[PDB]
Amino acid sequence: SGILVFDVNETLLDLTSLSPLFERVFGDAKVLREWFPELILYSQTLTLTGLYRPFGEIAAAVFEMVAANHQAKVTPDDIAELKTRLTSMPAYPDVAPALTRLQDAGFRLVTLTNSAPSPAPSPLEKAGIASFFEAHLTVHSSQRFKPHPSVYDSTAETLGAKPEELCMIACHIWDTIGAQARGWRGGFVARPHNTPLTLAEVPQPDFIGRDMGELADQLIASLTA
Amino acid sequence: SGILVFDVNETLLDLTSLSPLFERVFGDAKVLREWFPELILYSQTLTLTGLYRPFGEIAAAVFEMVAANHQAKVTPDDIAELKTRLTSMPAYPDVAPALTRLQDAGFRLVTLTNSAPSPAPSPLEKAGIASFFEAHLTVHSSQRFKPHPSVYDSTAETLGAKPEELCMIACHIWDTIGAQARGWRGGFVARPHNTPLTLAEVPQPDFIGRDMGELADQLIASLTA
Repeated sequence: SGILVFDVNETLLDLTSLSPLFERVFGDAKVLREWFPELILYSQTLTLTGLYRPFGEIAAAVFEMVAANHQAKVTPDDIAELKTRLTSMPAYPDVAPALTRLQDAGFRLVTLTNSAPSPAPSPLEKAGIASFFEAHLTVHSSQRFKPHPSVYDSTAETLGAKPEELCMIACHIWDTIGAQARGWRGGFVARPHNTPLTLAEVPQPDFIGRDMGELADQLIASLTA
Repeated sequence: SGILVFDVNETLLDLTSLSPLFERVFGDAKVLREWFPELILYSQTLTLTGLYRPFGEIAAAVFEMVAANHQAKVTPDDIAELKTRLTSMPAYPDVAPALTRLQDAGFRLVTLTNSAPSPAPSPLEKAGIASFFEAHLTVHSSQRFKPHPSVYDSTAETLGAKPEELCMIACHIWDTIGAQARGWRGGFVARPHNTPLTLAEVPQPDFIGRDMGELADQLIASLTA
């Protein structure tokens, strides 16, 4: 039926689980929505400039920076808590039912994440959904972050798959744009506070769902339309 | 003395001048600090993926996306207002005096911006500081955004300058990283809500100042050291 390659953070696992840490350190949980794009921005800046550090290290550095920008104190305990929380986000309730449907419809399922590999158990193992997936890939061997073409190309290579056989699924349009630029299909799943960017001359996702159930409806529909 | 290449948006011209638009549309001026890194993020994503649209088009698209993410109503008049404010940010009052002293000290002054070439009057002309600079350069000729190496290399080639003759000045460490990766020097100017990122093997700025006056002093003093 094709191979569905899922983004992990925010797409499958719930980033708002970090909210309490932002509430405590900044007095405002909404600082999550400043820190996260800053983290992605710097991941892309390192990639454009030929530099690489593991995603969690960038996450901690950007947390310190945003703290400094707010004049908020950060302790080693805070940084350790950021690491623990970022590697233990729970799956959204809609994920396991959608993956069950997609597997039963014949799709092969893979993950692809900016996060560096961890010892077992991985965040997806902890969250109880790792067993849906036949492969768990990361940007770490590429030493480049999404949406660099190397990330998607090395993924297709590892899977022995052609771009026509692949669909990138994410709640970040920058990740779907990344994969579609390499000839893959793209599927966008809305998560709270994640809606698609629309811009002229930038390809739209092939599939768009307001949640994972709705995205799976569209994917399954496309098998026989 | 060397050639000082200035970032325009936020570095020379005051981004907080947009806060009232964010206050009105979102009920919270702090959404500026969500929207701005998302704008930079997406500029880098288009660059990584081989796509180019003018920076202002991305600004409007990201504004509409952030609005959708907050479930906030946005009208064509709001988008018009964004254009008005973004293209007319006033110069910080420390700017003209600092540029004056750098000129006195024999530095050549240039601007380099992600913003597309503007019809007259430009943001710098409106702000009354355009005439300090011998050249006003943009990412147009590179069709790629900062910190892509082509932007700096095309700028050096345009100026007939060697990397060792150039210093990129910005309040965004992503811009100084970009330039230093191409062998330029970097000078960081603190602006409210901007502090350097400290990350292993990421180059730190050669010069730092808490405002443009103090940075100018550092640059000027380095000629006698």
